[PDB]
Amino acid sequence: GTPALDRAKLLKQYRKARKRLFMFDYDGTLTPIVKDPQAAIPSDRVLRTLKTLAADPRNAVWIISGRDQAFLDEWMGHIPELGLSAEHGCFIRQPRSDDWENLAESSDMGWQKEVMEVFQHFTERTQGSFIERKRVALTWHYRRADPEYGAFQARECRKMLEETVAKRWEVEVMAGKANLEVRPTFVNKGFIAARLVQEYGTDPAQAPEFVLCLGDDFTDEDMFRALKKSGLPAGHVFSVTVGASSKQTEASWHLLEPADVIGTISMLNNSS
Ligand SMILES: [Mg+2]
Repeated sequence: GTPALDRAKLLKQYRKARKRLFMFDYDGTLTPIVKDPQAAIPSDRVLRTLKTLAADPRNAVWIISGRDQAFLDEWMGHIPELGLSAEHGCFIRQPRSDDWENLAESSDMGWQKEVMEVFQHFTERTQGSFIERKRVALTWHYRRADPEYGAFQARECRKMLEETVAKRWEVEVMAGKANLEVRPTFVNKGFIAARLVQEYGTDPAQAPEFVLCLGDDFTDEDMFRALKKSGLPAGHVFSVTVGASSKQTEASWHLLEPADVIGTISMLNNSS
């Protein structure tokens, strides 16, 4: 459980900070969960609120989303002051830059060949299993094997990956329900968050003195944890989950709904 975000405490640090960093999850945070996600086009109120926040040059405003580059480009990209992270960190656009960077193509992807060979080995041993490739992640699915024998082989596979591949390459080995996924570390929201803080440089006088980090599910927990280990003074950082007061989280605060998130940002926009 967490306390409701203390708006007085938030506003005071906002007013005191010389530079400020905002990291917003999109779906379920800035905009409500909906039945059809091609729905979830952001309202004019969301866009207006973000436009006003990002217009202050003291502010660095980031939108961090699983949504495709095309989506963010079309519905957010017309506000050039927004930093954008699309497809879970694979494509990044710095604020005020018209220049998307492809992190996949600039990183060492040699790990995919090795992971494929390992997965091929256990696929041969595990009837019912198969490999799924996505553009940056590789997944071995084994839901169709006997659960006991499946988990036996998944333990052996993970061990092989962790001791070989994950030592040589900057990747993470993730266990899902009945699958193993390997993916670059740059796809982890906590990696993204830590990197955004690191980009301010080594000069501690140059670190942002206000950080607001907002998200609604388990993928955002990674950001909250990353910020805890960032070395920033605790009173400068507000990690906020969107959800119930009773929600278990690494965040320090909660806001109940996306409307309350937009309402909080609007307060900051009306600070004058
Ligand atoms: Mg979300």
